[PDB]
Amino acid sequence: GSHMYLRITNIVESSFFTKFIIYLIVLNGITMGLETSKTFMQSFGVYTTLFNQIVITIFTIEIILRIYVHRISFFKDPWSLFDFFVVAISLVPTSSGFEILRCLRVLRLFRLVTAVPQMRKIVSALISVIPGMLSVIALMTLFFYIFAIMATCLFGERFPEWFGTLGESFYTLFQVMTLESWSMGIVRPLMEVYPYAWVFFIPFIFVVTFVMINLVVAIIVDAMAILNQKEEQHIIDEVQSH
Amino acid sequence: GSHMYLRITNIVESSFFTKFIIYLIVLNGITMGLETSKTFMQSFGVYTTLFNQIVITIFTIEIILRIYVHRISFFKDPWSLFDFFVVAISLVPTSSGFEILRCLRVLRLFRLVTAVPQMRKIVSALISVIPGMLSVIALMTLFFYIFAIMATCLFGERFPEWFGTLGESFYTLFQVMTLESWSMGIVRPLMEVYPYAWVFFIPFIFVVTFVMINLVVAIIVDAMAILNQKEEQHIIDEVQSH
Amino acid sequence: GSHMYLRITNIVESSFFTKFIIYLIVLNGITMGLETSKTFMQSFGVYTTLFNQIVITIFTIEIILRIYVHRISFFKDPWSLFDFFVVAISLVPTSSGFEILRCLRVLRLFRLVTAVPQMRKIVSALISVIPGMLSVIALMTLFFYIFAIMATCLFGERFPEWFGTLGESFYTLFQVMTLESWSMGIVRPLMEVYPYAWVFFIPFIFVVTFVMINLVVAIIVDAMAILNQKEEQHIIDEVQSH
Amino acid sequence: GSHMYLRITNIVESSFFTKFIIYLIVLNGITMGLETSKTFMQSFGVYTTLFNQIVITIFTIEIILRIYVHRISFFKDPWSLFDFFVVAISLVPTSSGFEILRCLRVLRLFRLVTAVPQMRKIVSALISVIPGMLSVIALMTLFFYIFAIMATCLFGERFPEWFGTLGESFYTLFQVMTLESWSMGIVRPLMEVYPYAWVFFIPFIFVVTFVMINLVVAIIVDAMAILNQKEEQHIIDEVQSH
Ligand SMILES: CCCCCCCCCCCCCC(=O)OC[C@H](COP(=O)(O)OCC[N+](C)(C)C)OC(=O)CCCCCCCCCCCCC
Ligand SMILES: CCCCCCCCCCCCCC(=O)OC[C@H](COP(=O)(O)OCC[N+](C)(C)C)OC(=O)CCCCCCCCCCCCC
Ligand SMILES: CCCCCCCCCCCCCC(=O)OC[C@H](COP(=O)(O)OCC[N+](C)(C)C)OC(=O)CCCCCCCCCCCCC
Ligand SMILES: CCCCCCCCCCCCCC(=O)OC[C@H](COP(=O)(O)OCC[N+](C)(C)C)OC(=O)CCCCCCCCCCCCC
Repeated sequence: GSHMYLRITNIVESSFFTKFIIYLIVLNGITMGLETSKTFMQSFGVYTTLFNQIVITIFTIEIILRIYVHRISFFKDPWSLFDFFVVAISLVPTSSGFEILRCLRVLRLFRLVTAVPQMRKIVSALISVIPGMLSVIALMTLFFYIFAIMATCLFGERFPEWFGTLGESFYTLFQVMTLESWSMGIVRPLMEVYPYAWVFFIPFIFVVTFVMINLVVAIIVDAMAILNQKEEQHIIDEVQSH
Repeated sequence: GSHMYLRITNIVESSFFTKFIIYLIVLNGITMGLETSKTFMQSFGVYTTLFNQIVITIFTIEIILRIYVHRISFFKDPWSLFDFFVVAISLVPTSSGFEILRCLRVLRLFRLVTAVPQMRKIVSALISVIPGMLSVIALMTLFFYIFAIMATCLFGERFPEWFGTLGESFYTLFQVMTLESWSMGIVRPLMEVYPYAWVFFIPFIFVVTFVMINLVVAIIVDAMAILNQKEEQHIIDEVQSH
Repeated sequence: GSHMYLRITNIVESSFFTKFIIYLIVLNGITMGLETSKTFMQSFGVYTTLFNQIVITIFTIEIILRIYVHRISFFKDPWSLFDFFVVAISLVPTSSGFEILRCLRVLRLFRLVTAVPQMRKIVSALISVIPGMLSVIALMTLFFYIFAIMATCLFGERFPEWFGTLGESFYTLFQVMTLESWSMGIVRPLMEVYPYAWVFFIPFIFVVTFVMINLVVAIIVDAMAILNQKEEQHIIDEVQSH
Repeated sequence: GSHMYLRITNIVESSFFTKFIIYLIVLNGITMGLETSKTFMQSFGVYTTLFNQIVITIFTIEIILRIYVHRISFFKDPWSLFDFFVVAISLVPTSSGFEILRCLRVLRLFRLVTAVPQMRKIVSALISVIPGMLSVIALMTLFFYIFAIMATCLFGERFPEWFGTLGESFYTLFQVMTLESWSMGIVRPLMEVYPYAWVFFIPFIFVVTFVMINLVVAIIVDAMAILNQKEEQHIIDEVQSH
C-alpha cells in the first residue's frame, strides 16, 4: 500500500514536477494572450484550443495527485484550495448559458503566484496587514451604509441614476471617496436643486480621507513601536544578563 | 430610596440590557435598509413604521434610565451626549415643514459605534490626532479665506458660478485642493480670459499639497521621536539603576 | 537722544501694541470678507473704505516705528520684510491702470501669521524641509524642461492649445503630474493622431510619481535615522561615562 | 606611448574640461529652449543650428577621449553608457524618414545630471529602491495581464476603443489605477450594458491601491527595522566590550 502511495509522493514533491507545472502556466499564459487576437485565432486557433484542453486535463491530474499525496492537509491549505477552485472554474463547460466563465478561465494564471515561493511570500506579506484593519473596514462600511441610506432618501428622487437605490448611492459614495468627478460630475449638479448638498459631501470627503491617512500612519507608527520594544529586550538583557 | 435607584442601575449596567439595545440597532439598521425600497414598503411597509416607533420609544426609556443612573456624569460623557442628540433628532416629528429630519433618522445607527467598545476605541484613536492639528487647520483655513477673497475679486465677475461669492470661491478652492477637474474644468477656462490665472492656482496647489504631506510626515516622525524618548528612559535606567 | 528712542521702543515692544495690531488684522479681515458682498457695500460701503484707509495708515506708522526701533536688524528679519511688502502693496494707489493690486490688498491678513507666534512656528516648521529638497526640485524642473521641450516638438503643431509653446507644455505636463484628465482629456485625444504617445506620458507619470513618493519616504526614513543617532550618544554615554 | 596617453588623461580628468562640458550643456539647454520659438528661429535661427552642430562634434571628441582614457571601464559605467547613447542619438541624421529623433536630440540635456555629482547621487538614491520592488512589480504586471485579458474578453466587443485589444485594456486598466475618470468616463458607461461591471473594477481598484500603499509602508517600516538592528550592535557592543 504505502509502497504505491510513496511512488506518487516522490513524483508530486519532485522539483521537476513543480517546474513542469510552472512551465505550462507560463506557456498557457502566452497562449491566452494570443487567443485575445481573432487574427491569430483565424490561423493558429485550433492548436491553442487543444493545448488549453490538454493543460487543463494535466492540471486536474496534478490536483487529484496533490489531494491523494496530502489528503486532509490539502483542503486546510489556502494555496491548494485556490488551485482547486481556479482549475475547477476551468472545468465547468462553456455550453450552459453562462459565457462569463469562458472569461474567468484566465484566473488559472494566478497559479504562477501559487507555485512560485517569492510571489507566495509577497501575497502573504500584503494580506498580513488586513486582519488588524477588519474593525476599521467594518466602521468605514457602517459609515458608507448610513450615508448611502441618507443620500438615497435626500437626492434619489431627483437624481435616481446616482442615488435612486442603496446600491446606486453606495457606488456614487465610493466614486466620491476616490474623488473622481465628485464636484463637476456629482455635487455641482446636485447643488442646482439642493444648494446645501455640499454640507453632506465635503464632510463625507473629510471623514473618509482622514480615516484612510490615519490608518496608514497608525500602521507605520504602531509597527515601529514593536521594533523598539524588541530592541529594549535585547539592549536591556545584555545590560542585565551582563 | 437608594433601594429603588439600584434596582434600575443593576438593569442599565446589565450586560443583557447593552446586548438587547445592540440587537435593536442592528435590526433597525436592516429595517432602514429595506425602507429604502418602495417595492418592500408597498408590501411590508407598515410593520416597519411601528417597529421604528417602538425602537425609538424603547431608546427614549434607555436614555431616561441612563440619565437617572448617571445624572451629571451622563452630560459630561461625549458618547452619551451623542446618544441623546442622535435619538432626540429621531423624536422631533416629520410634520413641521422640515422633511430633512426624516432623512437624519438613520444617524441613530451610529449608536452601534457608541455601544461597541472596539468601535469606540478606533473613533477615540482617530480623534486623538486632531487637537495637535488645530493650529495647522486654522492656518490652512486662513489661507483658504485669503485666497477665496482674492479669487472672488479677480474672477467672480466673469466666472460667478465658481467665484461670484466668497462661498463659491471657498467651494471651488476646495475642489482645486482635491485636484478634481482643476485644469480642464476650472483653470483652462479661466485662462481664456485671464491668461496668467495659472500664477494663482499652481502655487495654491503647491502650498496646500505640500502642507498636507508635511502634516502626515510631521505626525509620523514626531510620534517616532516620543517612542525613542521612552526607550532612552528604560534602556538608561537599567544601565544606571543597574 | 536714547531717552526719546526708548520712549518708542517701550511702546513697540509693548504686549498691548502687538495685541492692538492683531485686533485690527482680525477686524480688517472680517471687513474685507464683507466688502466681498455688493449688497453690504451698497449700505455700509463707505464706513468700510475709511476703516481700510485708517488701518493702512496705522500699519504704516507701526512699520516706521518697528524700523526706527530695530534699524538694520528689521531688514535682516524675514517676518518684518514680509510685513513691509504686504503693507507696501496696500499703499501703491489703485488709480494707475493696474486694478490687480486692489485684489492683493488682502495679503495683509497674512500679518496674522506674522504676528502670532504659534502660526510663525508652523510656517518655520513647514519651510524647514525645503532647503534639503532644493537639488531634487532642480532635477524635477530639469526633467519637466526636457519633456516640455520634447512635447512642444512632437505634439505642438496638431495640439497647439496644450503643446504649441514651451509654457503650454510645461502647464500640460503639470496637469499630467496631478493626473487631472491626463487620459480622457489629453492622451486619448493625442493617440487619435499619435498612437504611441502613451510611450511619452505613462513613463513621465511613472518617473514623476515615483520621485514624489521617494522624496516623502527619504524625508521620514532619513529623519528617523538622526533620532536613532541621537539615542546612541545618550544610551552609549550613560554606558561609558557610567 | 604612455607619454601621449597621459597627455590626454590629464586633459579629460581635468576639472576645467568637466566645467567646460557643463558650460555647454547649460548653453545648448538655453539654446534648445529658444529653438522652441519660430519667432526666434526666423531671426537668430541659423546661429543656433551651427552652435548645435559644434556642441555635438565637441561632445563626440569628449566621448572618444573618455573612451581612450577609460577603455573597458567606460562601457562598464552606466553614466558613460548613458552619455554615449544620449549623444549617439544626436548623431543619427534627421534625413532618414524618422523626424522623431529630431525631437529626442534634447535628451542630451540629461548629461547635466550625468556631469553634476549631487544630481548623480539623487538619481542613484531614487534607483536604489527599485531592485527590492522587482518581484512586486512582476506580481502587479501579472495582475494587470490577467485582468487586461479578462476585460478584453468581457467588454471589448461593445467597448473596443477601451478594451478591443490587450493593449487597449492594459491602457484602460492603468487609467483606472490612476483613478482618472474611472467611473464617469469608463465604468458608468460599461454599466449601461454590463450592470455588474462594478464587480470587476472596484476590486481591481482595491487590490491595486492597497498594494501601492503597502509597498510604501513596507519600504519605510523595513528600512527603520535595519537602522534599529545597526543601533543594537553599537549600543550592545559598548555594553559588552565595555
Ligand atoms: C457593519 C456592517 C455594515 C454592513 C453594510 C453592508 C450592506 C450592503 C447592502 C447593499 C444593498 C443591496 C441591494 C441594492 O443595492 O439594491 C437596492 C434594493 C433594490 O430596491 P428595489 O426597489 O426593491 O429594486 C428591485 C427591483 N424592482 C423594484 C424592479 C422589483 O433595495 C434593497 O433591497 C435594500 C437592501 C437593504 C438590505 C440591508 C442589508 C445590510 C444589513 C446591515 C446592517 C447594519 C447594522 C447597523
Ligand atoms: C483663522 C480663521 C479663519 C476663518 C475663516 C472662515 C470664514 C468663512 C466665511 C464664509 C462666508 C459665508 C457667506 C458666503 O459664502 O456667502 C457670501 C455672502 C453673500 O453675498 P451677498 O451678495 O450678500 O448675498 C446675499 C443674497 N442677496 C444678495 C440676494 C441678498 O457674502 C458675505 O456675506 C461674506 C461674509 C464674510 C464674513 C466673514 C466672516 C469670517 C471672519 C474671519 C476673520 C479672519 C481673521 C483674519
Ligand atoms: C535646472 C534648471 C531648469 C530650469 C528650467 C526653467 C525654464 C522655464 C522657461 C519657461 C519658458 C517661458 C516662455 C514660454 O513659455 O513661452 C514660450 C515662448 C514664446 O514663443 P514665441 O513664439 O516667441 O511667442 C511670442 C509671441 N509672438 C510670437 C506673438 C511674438 O518661447 C520661448 O521664448 C522659449 C523660452 C526659452 C528660455 C529658456 C530659459 C531656461 C533656461 C534653463 C537652462 C537649463 C539648463 C539645461
Ligand atoms: C510576470 C510577467 C507578466 C508580463 C506581461 C506583459 C505582457 C504584455 C503584452 C502586451 C501586448 C502587446 C500587443 C497588443 O497590445 O496588441 C494586441 C494584439 C493585436 O491584436 P491583432 O488583432 O492581431 O491586431 C493586429 C492588427 N491587425 C488585426 C489589423 C492585423 O494582440 C496580441 O497580439 C496579443 C499579444 C499577446 C502576447 C503575450 C506576451 C506576454 C507573455 C507573458 C506571459 C505571462 C506568464 C503567465
